[PDB]
Amino acid sequence: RPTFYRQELNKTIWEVPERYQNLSPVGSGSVCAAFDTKTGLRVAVKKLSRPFQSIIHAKRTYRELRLLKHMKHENVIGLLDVFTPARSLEEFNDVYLVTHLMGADLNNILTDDHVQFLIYQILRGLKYIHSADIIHRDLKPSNLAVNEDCELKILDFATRWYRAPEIMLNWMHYNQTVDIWSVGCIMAELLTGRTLFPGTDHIDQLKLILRLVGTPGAELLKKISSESARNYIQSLTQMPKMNFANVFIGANPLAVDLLEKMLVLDSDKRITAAQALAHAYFAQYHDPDDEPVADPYDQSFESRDLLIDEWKSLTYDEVISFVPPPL
Ligand SMILES: CC(=O)N1CCN(c2ccc(-c3nc(NCCc4ccccc4)c4ccc(N)cc4n3)cc2)CC1
Repeated sequence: RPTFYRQELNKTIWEVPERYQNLSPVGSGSVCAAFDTKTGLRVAVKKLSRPFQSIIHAKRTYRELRLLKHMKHENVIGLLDVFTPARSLEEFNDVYLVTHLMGADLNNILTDDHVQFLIYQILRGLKYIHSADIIHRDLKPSNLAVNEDCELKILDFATRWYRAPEIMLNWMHYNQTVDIWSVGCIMAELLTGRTLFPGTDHIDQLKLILRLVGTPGAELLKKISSESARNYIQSLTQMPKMNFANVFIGANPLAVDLLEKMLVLDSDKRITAAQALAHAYFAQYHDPDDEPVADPYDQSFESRDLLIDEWKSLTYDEVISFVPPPL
């Protein structure tokens, strides 16, 4: 067991191993930048807020730790460390997660060669995440961290602007390509400097999407199980799919083509992350021998209904069994 030291930061007491120095608040649970004396690198230390106050929080804490412990990929945030000051399960109340400090998010931060490299890395990270049967579900520029030489990592598994239309419309059985929709929205915004679909609410959001991609055809309508959803669709004035070359004028034609394959209303026909990596737009980065998949991820706990102290004990287990990665 390491030696801890305590301090007050903003309104919170932080108790962390002496390993971590120079704690400096970055955001509010709450995050501090720190200096990792073991590695010489800067890290982000997140202190979770009320991690076990309810069943829902307890399961969410467990879920976040399990996910972070699983991710081992250059384009996905991974867990450098996890610790608690508690010496036993009985006094276990606080959880700290340690990750690489990334420079800035993509919302803060383009040339076509920069868009190529950034979207390539997102898709590389998504191929990995999707191969574990994990769906990010909330991809957006603020969930994409980039450092100064344009290396990107996905973290944190308006919001609505990047959300797949089948999620807006409340479909229960959506697939992993909801994330590809988000990548398409992000890529469009990097190419044009403008939010693709800046809807004011959920109905406006769908109206903006349908203006670009067109109203569903009969091929899509015959797969829609909801009578109300089918009628809503067939009630709107049919819009033709717009020609993407017209909308994204002057963009690299290969980028227009990939956007056409990502921003498809029918998610059965939307391109996958693995397929997108092989698209000609990424010709100078694509390496099928260096786009790895993930180990299988046991998601069975999602279907379980447990007590607060049970989720809490399972989380404690995962803290104790954590093995730091090689330096
Ligand atoms: C609880 C409740 O009120 N519900 C009403 C809506 N509802 C619903 C909504 C969408 C779909 C749905 N959508 C797709 N895509 C959304 C299409 C779309 C079209 C216009 C505007 C927004 C989304 C699909 C795509 C492929 C596929 N194989 C099946 C698809 N299936 C299914 C059920 C069921 C739940």
